[PDB]
Amino acid sequence: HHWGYGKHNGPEHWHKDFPIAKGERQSPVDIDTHTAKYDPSLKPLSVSYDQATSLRILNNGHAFNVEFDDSQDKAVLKGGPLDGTYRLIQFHFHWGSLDGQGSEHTVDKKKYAAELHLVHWNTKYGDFGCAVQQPDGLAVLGIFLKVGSAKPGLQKVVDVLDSIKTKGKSADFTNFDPRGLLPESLDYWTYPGSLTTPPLLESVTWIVLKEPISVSSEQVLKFRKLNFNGEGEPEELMVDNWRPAQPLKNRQIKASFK
Ligand SMILES: [Zn+2]
Repeated sequence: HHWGYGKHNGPEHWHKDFPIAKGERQSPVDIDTHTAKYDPSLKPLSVSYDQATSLRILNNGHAFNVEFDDSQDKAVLKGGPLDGTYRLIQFHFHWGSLDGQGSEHTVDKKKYAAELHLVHWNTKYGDFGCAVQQPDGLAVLGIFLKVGSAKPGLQKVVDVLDSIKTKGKSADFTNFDPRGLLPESLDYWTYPGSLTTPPLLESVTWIVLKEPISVSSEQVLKFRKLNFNGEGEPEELMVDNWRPAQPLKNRQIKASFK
């Protein structure tokens, strides 16, 4: 059928409808720190989220998305490996049924409890629809979550998740500040890759922050109460909505830091 994370429609099945799933530049990957060399040429990263305008939060049956008004150079990502300006369009997470798994990228094989993806598109292209088709069209900032102290910037999201329990539900979600989801360090790894959900388009410059953020067990448990299923259907808890590591193939992962 259509795609999900189950035994019958999960990542091992995706290539049938989306052959690029077996492509040369698929994400996520394992980051081997011994081989991901420091690159002194990487300009530093500019995460500029002060004018971010959140619009809504919605459960799309795979995760939940927080959508932003990307009509102006409000919330943008620049510098680092990027040429030009990338507008924030949406963020979502991937998480596990147990703390020991849930991230899409891994670092020396370590899996984090969850992974946040802030998705941006290259203003070279006019809108998200054109950008997503081009190898230089997207940049996704990925941030690892580990379980520890509460992330206070995540609480506004956690406290609305009751209202979007099931597939197709959404809610107005204004004045959310994504700066509240960043760690202290902007140190990062970068490589060229893909969307980690169908259609798996190889159009993403990946920027994956070294420093995880901490979130509390209560916060993660609230992610784990969401449903993959639509209302009235049998319960299928939305957990383990991660694709595993894909072959690195001919690519290099470069580190911004020594
Ligand atoms: Zn993602």
